[PDB]
Amino acid sequence: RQWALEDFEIGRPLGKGKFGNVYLAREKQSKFILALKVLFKAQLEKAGVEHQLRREVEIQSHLRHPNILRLYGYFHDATRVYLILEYAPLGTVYRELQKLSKFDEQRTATYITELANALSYCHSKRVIHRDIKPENLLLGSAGELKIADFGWSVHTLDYLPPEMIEGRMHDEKVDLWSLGVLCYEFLVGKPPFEANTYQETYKRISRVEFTFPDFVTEGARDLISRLLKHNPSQRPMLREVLEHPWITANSS
Ligand SMILES: CCN(Cc1cc(Nc2nc(C)cn3c(-c4cn[nH]c4)cnc23)sn1)C(C)(C)CO
Repeated sequence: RQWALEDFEIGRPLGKGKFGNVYLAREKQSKFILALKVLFKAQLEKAGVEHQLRREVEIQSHLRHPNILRLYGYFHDATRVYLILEYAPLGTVYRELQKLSKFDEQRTATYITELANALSYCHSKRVIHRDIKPENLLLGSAGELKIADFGWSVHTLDYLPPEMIEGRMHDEKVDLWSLGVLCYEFLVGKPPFEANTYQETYKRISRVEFTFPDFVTEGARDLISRLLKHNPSQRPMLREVLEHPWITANSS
């Protein structure tokens, strides 16, 4: 399908940022409700993101999993690039965190397992996300977690492992670190290496400097400590995470 802007009715902006915005849209003929990511050619060229755009297109159109946000197609005009995406009705895990302050162990272990299954799928197809964070985690109508924004995927520093921040060689174990950061943030309400400056955060990540509040459970402390390892090869496999006692006891 060729696809033009005239085929869609644009609704409210779902999210705003650099490069463009994501809108709720409806295809005119089918009445199909979707998410329309409107990216400006001006900012894409003046940053060299053209490759990352192709990677999001290629990866998300070819990946098919219930915990991964679908990409149905794309189009462009003189000014903009339009990505036709699956719409996630229950919004971002980021927004849910702000509202709830922090999550219980049941919600956390459910989200971590859903993320691990999707990441296991990506990793079997040699796809590494590298940008796993609450803003990129979306919720379906049954409250199921879905990974979006595969732009930074290849085959703030808050969620980045020491390998990436230090500019070293990296692999699938990057997403394992990010999962450990997410697990802590879901339970605490703030990421483990948060600091008021980039220089401070960088320092905390490279040295793996984090502490647990009293309310953090032994099993949760255990899982997080296994994921948050400076050494990439020391981080467990996704199946070891899915087999973790704290995960099997609290997940759904
Ligand atoms: C207006 C009340 N809401 C609905 C809602 C639904 C949203 N859906 C989406 N939000 C954002 C940013 C991005 N989205 C994509 C996407 C990301 N990358 N590529 C595609 C896909 N679906 C969304 S936001 N709020 C509540 C009740 C969930 C709370 O807020």
